Amino acid sequence: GFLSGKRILVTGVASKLSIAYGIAQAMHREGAELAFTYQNDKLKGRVEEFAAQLGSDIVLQCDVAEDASIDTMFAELGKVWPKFDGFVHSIGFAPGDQLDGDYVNAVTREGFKIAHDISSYSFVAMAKACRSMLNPGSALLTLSYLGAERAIPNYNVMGLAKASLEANVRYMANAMGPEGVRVNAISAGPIRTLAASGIKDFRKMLAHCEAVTPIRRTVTIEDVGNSAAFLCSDLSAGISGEVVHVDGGFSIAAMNEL
Amino acid sequence: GFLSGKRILVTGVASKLSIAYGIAQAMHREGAELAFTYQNDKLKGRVEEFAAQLGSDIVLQCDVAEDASIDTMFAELGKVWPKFDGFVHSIGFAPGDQLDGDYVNAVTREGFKIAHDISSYSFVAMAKACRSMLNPGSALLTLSYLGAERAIPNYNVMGLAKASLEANVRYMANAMGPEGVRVNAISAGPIRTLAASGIKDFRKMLAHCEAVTPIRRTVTIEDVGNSAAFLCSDLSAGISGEVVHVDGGFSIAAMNEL
Amino acid sequence: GFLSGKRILVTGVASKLSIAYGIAQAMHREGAELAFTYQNDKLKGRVEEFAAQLGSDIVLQCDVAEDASIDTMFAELGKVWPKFDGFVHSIGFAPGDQLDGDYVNAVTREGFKIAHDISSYSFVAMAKACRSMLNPGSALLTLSYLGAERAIPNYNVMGLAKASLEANVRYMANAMGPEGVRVNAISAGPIRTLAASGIKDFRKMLAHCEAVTPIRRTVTIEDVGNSAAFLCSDLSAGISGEVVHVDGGFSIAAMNEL
Amino acid sequence: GFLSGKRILVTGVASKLSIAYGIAQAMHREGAELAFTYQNDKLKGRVEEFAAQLGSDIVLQCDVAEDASIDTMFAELGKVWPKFDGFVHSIGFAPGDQLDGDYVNAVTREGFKIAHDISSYSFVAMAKACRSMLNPGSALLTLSYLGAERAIPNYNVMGLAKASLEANVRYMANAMGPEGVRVNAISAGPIRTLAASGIKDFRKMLAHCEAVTPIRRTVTIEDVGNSAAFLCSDLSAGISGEVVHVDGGFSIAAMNEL
Ligand SMILES: NC(=O)c1ccc[n+]([C@@H]2O[C@H](COP(=O)([O-])OP(=O)(O)OC[C@H]3O[C@@H](n4cnc5c(N)ncnc54)[C@H](O)[C@@H]3O)[C@@H](O)[C@H]2O)c1
Ligand SMILES: NC(=O)c1ccc[n+]([C@@H]2O[C@H](COP(=O)([O-])OP(=O)(O)OC[C@H]3O[C@@H](n4cnc5c(N)ncnc54)[C@H](O)[C@@H]3O)[C@@H](O)[C@H]2O)c1
Ligand SMILES: NC(=O)c1ccc[n+]([C@@H]2O[C@H](COP(=O)([O-])OP(=O)(O)OC[C@H]3O[C@@H](n4cnc5c(N)ncnc54)[C@H](O)[C@@H]3O)[C@@H](O)[C@H]2O)c1
Ligand SMILES: NC(=O)c1ccc[n+]([C@@H]2O[C@H](COP(=O)([O-])OP(=O)(O)OC[C@H]3O[C@@H](n4cnc5c(N)ncnc54)[C@H](O)[C@@H]3O)[C@@H](O)[C@H]2O)c1
Ligand SMILES: Oc1cc(Cl)ccc1Oc1ccc(Cl)cc1Cl
Ligand SMILES: Oc1cc(Cl)ccc1Oc1ccc(Cl)cc1Cl
Ligand SMILES: Oc1cc(Cl)ccc1Oc1ccc(Cl)cc1Cl
Ligand SMILES: Oc1cc(Cl)ccc1Oc1ccc(Cl)cc1Cl
Ligand SMILES: OC[C@H]1O[C@@H](O)[C@H](O)[C@@H](O)[C@@H]1O
Ligand SMILES: OC[C@H]1O[C@@H](O)[C@H](O)[C@@H](O)[C@@H]1O
Ligand SMILES: OC[C@H]1O[C@H](O)[C@@H](O)[C@@H](O)[C@@H]1O
Ligand SMILES: OC[C@H]1O[C@H](O)[C@@H](O)[C@@H](O)[C@@H]1O
Repeated sequence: GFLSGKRILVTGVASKLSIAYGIAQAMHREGAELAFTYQNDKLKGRVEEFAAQLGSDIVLQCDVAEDASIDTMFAELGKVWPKFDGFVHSIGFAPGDQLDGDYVNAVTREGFKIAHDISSYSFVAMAKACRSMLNPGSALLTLSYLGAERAIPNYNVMGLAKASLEANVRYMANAMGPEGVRVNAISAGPIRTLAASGIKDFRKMLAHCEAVTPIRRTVTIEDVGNSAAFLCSDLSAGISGEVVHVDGGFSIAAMNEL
Repeated sequence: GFLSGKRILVTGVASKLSIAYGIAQAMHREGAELAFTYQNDKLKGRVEEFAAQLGSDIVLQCDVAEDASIDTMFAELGKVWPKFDGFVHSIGFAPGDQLDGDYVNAVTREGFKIAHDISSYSFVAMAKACRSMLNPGSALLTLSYLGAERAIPNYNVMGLAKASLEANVRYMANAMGPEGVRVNAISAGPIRTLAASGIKDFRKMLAHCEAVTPIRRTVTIEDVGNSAAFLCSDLSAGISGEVVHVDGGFSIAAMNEL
Repeated sequence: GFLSGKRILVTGVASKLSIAYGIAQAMHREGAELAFTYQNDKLKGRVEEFAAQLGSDIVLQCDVAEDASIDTMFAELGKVWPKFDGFVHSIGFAPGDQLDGDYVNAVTREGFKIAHDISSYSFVAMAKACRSMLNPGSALLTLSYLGAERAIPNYNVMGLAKASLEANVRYMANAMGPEGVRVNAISAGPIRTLAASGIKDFRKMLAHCEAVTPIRRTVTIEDVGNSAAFLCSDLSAGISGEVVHVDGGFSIAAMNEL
Repeated sequence: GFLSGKRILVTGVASKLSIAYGIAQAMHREGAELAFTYQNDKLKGRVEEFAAQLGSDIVLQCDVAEDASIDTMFAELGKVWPKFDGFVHSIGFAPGDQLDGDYVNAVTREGFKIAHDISSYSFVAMAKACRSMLNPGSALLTLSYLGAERAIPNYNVMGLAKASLEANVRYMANAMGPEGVRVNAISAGPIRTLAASGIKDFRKMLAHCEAVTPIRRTVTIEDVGNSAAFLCSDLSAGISGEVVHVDGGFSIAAMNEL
């Protein structure tokens, strides 16, 4: 496959519906060697089993709210992969009260702080902690959404955190390019995942998107996985600092409705 | 003038070089009644005297890091202006260590937190506190920079913070529009101010911009003031959620240096 | 008013609903001296009567499909205005067969040629013909639509031509800036005009926009007129090469229909 | 390879430096069956040789200035490929006088007409003539440049033609999606080709981009070829109507090395 010879670290696998699970299956199909992280001890056994099905035994705990957890994880990874070729950042969060109802009434100083810290700062916190372990030709990838570029009802402060994340992709690509590292994002269309159930009226989003999207269907974790595999491979060597829309054309149309 | 009958609150005046100083003078010239805030006691003297030159005696303390400070300021303002027509948010900050050299090496979890809290959350924190005091026809305005959109050397985490602020403008305009309030920003070109001196090699950015901007000069606080007066008047009733470039055309050209 | 001392030429007045009529009214209210053009003799009478109400007796025929007609019109304008301060370009056309049904089936080579010649090339053709009659501080303005940025049903080849016009605004601002000229556009929301009746199902666009636009109403020729007067005045001296959205925020939101 | 089982038509091979040459070599490596077009009889011999080296003997004349030439080509293709899976459009032209010096002085009505007809209309002319020959899952691709988005010295009216082409990509994707066809573009960074050598001072554009691009090199036809192969394969099933930047990050940075 087109990822033979690469070693990639994958975050955010919580279940078989996760975008990260889809990305991991596609990368394994194309020949990558993989390593996995897990947020807390309730996820340990599920992730160890997923990793074994994909030929890996490298499974390490990591909570991105804590600098010490990130550092400890990369020091343990270093025992088996002293050098490696990049990582997939598939992590997002905001307190549940932030994501329902009018935006100005729901947002709070603490909710804004947590959303930006876990969904945007954590991407660069990981790069800082593994910078000297990355080979030339490495690639980093994160996942964003259209709520960074447009106001969407109920998405609320997560749209501000994703806008900071997309800027993070550009500043990171500009800083690390000279040493041979690329950094990009995929802006995915709506997909039913565990976290998806926390967005007020996510079921109407899905139905609507299917009706007015140019390809006339919502995208899958297999479509997102194949694009993620391409963006972390040497086939995408000419692409850096980019946000790639993997939403079936939804954002480039208007008023398809009638 | 075109602001006759309007009452507008202006934050951020720190010297006569300040962008907020040029916005206040243009708003006074067009007939508005004004009110001013000051960050701390070191700036109190100067702001009281500037307010007086523009015929105002409403000058109140406000540090937007604190929810209590914002609430107290608006309760005092409510004694003389029970209802009013909007405000100008001209406030930004990040720790000095964040703005020099490689972005991945300089950024820290706490530097990111402060930059986003003061430069982006504070705009929506003021709106929450005064929402029921705004008349039909009101307008809110904030100030952004091209670093939100492109990676610029040394601007570093302030670029991410400005990206979060421009998304804030979109989400606020969508939430407040139905009750009759508009929300926009000006993306200003580089101007020599007190805060500008904190950006490593600011003087070089300024020199480069003068030579390649289409109008062949950098913009002034008078240019920004006149556009701010327009965006807070009824003349701009058809504009909301927009980021307007007031940089002489710098962002729309490439390779004029050749 | 803020246009006192300026001489501006206005094209495109067809009737009292025209966007150009709202622009002329707003500039007359702000003190400008005006001059007008008319496409054919069937409009001659009306335009002479519209000009007379606004204090003008400068009414000249001009068909922008022909280089000779533009040159003759500016040579006649030169007898009373050898020097002037800019013009408003409010002209668009595509053959009727282009604007109904599937885009790929409807577009033709000649259909495409005419739409781009009249809606985009004519703006720069008028600039070439009066470049040495413009005073320092002059401003040019044109009108665009969201169809340049997004695929909209039935707008079809006009969307490609507006995309070409918006690039034209950037290339003209970059070339003419150094001698003292600014060039910009307004991207207006849908408004009921004579030309508007040529778009298949225009009445549905109108009602849809009214319900999901942040300000909850469609924009008027007075809203567009006031923004146009600002953009051709010295108040907007810091703005060039820009496309300003005057659509009540419609373009920055998504999925507002609940 | 990932294009096994697909049949793709390739336009635009002029020499071994051509972007379409790199695209052909990469699609052949990934298992596609190919067919080629040549503009006129001065190119026939060399394109026949290049095709033979990639195992193809399907080589047909096509000048996209003429509807009859495009129709005859698709009728001849139909004798060996009744159905096929998409095409690559790598074609552009404007008269040489258009690309030298100040844009407003150089552009003419005829120059503008030819630029838009050959660089933008031709993409949709080809789609109209082969629409009933495309299998479900087909993909169409064109090549654009940052001149569409920003004003660049000397590129002049080509920048307006590329803005029209990018809008053409959106309108094509929206019309053809429901029947199973995707349409995208690659916005490539500068590459030394025969056509590139017609732009005044191309040597300087190339050197400047090399120094300030985040990856600190200019892109190759192999980089572009690999991204083109992915975009015409089922690996990119979730992407349509998109303009993918393959310029090493050049467009997302500003003021590097200053
Ligand atoms: N599902 C969609 O429609 C969609 C669309 C666009 C983007 N996204 C984004 O894609 C990413 C993946 O989300 P998903 O939809 O796969 O949901 P998911 O619930 O399957 O995955 C979210 C993951 O975030 C991880 N996470 C949260 N906080 C963490 C912390 N402090 N430390 C370490 N890990 C933490 C969780 O463990 C979980 O595995 C997110 O960034 C999300 O915003 C989702
Ligand atoms: N100067 C430029 O070139 C430029 C260009 C684009 C945008 N901007 C932006 O314009 C705005 C104004 O900056 P300026 O250039 O006029 O500089 P300035 O130093 O004159 O003003 C900065 C203002 O921020 C205020 N401030 C900081 N922290 C605060 C806090 N916790 N509470 C209350 N007030 C606080 C200071 O008191 C000061 O009045 C900022 O948002 C800045 O990012 C400046
Ligand atoms: N009405 C809308 O919703 C809307 C929204 C956005 C942009 N626009 C644009 O605004 C401009 C003004 O249109 P309007 O809506 O006021 O319509 P209108 O029908 O009132 O005006 C169109 C004008 O085009 C002029 N025109 C056409 N061909 C010409 C030629 N060859 N030479 C000289 N003049 C010619 C006509 O004479 C007429 O005055 C157009 O560019 C249109 O695309 C309209
Ligand atoms: N080289 C670059 O830096 C660059 C960067 C971005 C985009 N592009 C674009 O890539 C495409 C390919 O150009 P290239 O750089 O590989 O140059 P090239 O000179 O190798 O190829 C140009 C091709 O255009 C074809 N062509 C011109 N007029 C035609 C007509 N009437 N009918 C049929 N074919 C015609 C020629 O035959 C030639 O094969 C163009 O669309 C160009 O604008 C090139
Ligand atoms: O970003 C998302 C976008 C969509 Cl459409 C659906 C789910 C998303 O992902 C999240 C949303 C909210 C929270 Cl609390 C956590 C995550 Cl991971
Ligand atoms: O955003 C700015 C952009 C420019 Cl070009 C110049 C000054 C700016 O303003 C700031 C920059 C840094 C800090 Cl710490 C605080 C502020 Cl107010
Ligand atoms: O561009 C427009 C956009 C809208 Cl929403 C409504 C009217 C428009 O203006 C035109 C539309 C079609 C033709 Cl043939 C001529 C013109 Cl002036
Ligand atoms: O579009 C291009 C962009 C670049 Cl940077 C280099 C080459 C390009 O290709 C062309 C340039 C001018 C003309 Cl007349 C025709 C073509 Cl094909
Ligand atoms: O500990 C409670 C919460 O804190 C956050 O830092 C984690 O990102 C989140 O996933 C968890 O629900
Ligand atoms: O003369 C017929 C047509 O020609 C076009 O050039 C004009 O723009 C249009 O208004 C008229 O209908
Ligand atoms: O104490 C340091 C700082 O904290 C504040 O929140 C900032 O806005 C800055 O102006 C102040 O100096
Ligand atoms: O013959 C002059 C020109 O006409 C064509 O339409 C072009 O595309 C170009 O390559 C040819 O040189």
